[PDB]
Amino acid sequence: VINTFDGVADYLQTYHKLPDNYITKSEAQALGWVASKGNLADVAPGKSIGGDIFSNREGKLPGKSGRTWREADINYTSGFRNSDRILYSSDWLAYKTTDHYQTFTKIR
Ligand SMILES: [Zn+2]
Repeated sequence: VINTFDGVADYLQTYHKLPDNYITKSEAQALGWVASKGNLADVAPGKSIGGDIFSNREGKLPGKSGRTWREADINYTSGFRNSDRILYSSDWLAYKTTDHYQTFTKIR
């Protein structure tokens, strides 16, 4: 699976899509994923949560009309989700967060 900051970052900029080990939260729920139980690895082996729209309500990531922000989990293998996320824009900007969206730094 591609689930490293660099790996994912690089695949996105070239191919313009997340690698196939990613699924959105609603797709995972539909397969039996129960967030409170941390069972993703059981119902969707080798998948990580990724691809959902990220709000940017607190305007922490730089905006621009027509720009949409998405998120993907990084370094996830099994159990409860971690605090690692890659945030990528529709124009292929890539930012990293290791602390649950508190802070971000550019990686691409
Ligand atoms: Zn393309």
